[PDB]
Amino acid sequence: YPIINFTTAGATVQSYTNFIRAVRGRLTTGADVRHEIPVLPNRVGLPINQRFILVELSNHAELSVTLALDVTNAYVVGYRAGNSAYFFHPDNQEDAEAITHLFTDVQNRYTFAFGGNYDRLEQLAGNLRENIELGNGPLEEAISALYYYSTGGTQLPTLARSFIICIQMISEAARFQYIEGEMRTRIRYNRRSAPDPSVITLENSWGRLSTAIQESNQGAFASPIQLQRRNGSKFSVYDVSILIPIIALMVYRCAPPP
Repeated sequence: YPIINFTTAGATVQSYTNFIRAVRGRLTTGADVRHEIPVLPNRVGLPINQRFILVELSNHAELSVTLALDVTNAYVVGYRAGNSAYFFHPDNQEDAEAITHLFTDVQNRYTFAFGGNYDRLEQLAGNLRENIELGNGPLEEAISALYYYSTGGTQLPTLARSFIICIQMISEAARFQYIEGEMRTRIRYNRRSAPDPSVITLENSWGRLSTAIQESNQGAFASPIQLQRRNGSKFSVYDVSILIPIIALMVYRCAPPP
């Protein structure tokens, strides 16, 4: 499986930008593009030898962890840290079988009893996304927390908070140029802030947007989708045009019309 590398150690807007770019390149094949927006590979009929990509994360503290993402949705399904690998609770027989193809030589394999969805993680973390800071520092720390989990160094709430940091700074950033942009800003000015309403709203609407777009009539949505700006004010989306600068990847929802 392909491996993309990134380190928080001396991270710059450029290093992070090159990183996210390489991830998108490994997530999509460039076969499916609609209205100038790349669509992730359809899960139906996808060979297992092309199912995942690995994201190796390192930090100034010289520690490393490797995240395993599913190319069909960019979701983080588990990670490896030294002699141990942990997987979120599979959601169906297919996914449970699939993950057995990852980190095949790790001494110890574990499968969490909870899922990797935000609702669950926030609950375990004891904080919502709107109250969990993002930036190079939080990522630096997250990497450390994931690494010391198997040795009893990381408490569950802190591990959950860590996943939430990694998922938004890697997967969400890959999905949205907008979100990638906010992270770049954080890195440039070395600031540590929780995600604003525009970020949360986008994170929550990825699937809907992907469908609205793909099911659109020449790019015109049947029904508008409500998003939020940074000051939390409402603003409707009726067309894919205004999303081109915003969404970088879509989950496959349907076949494109002729």
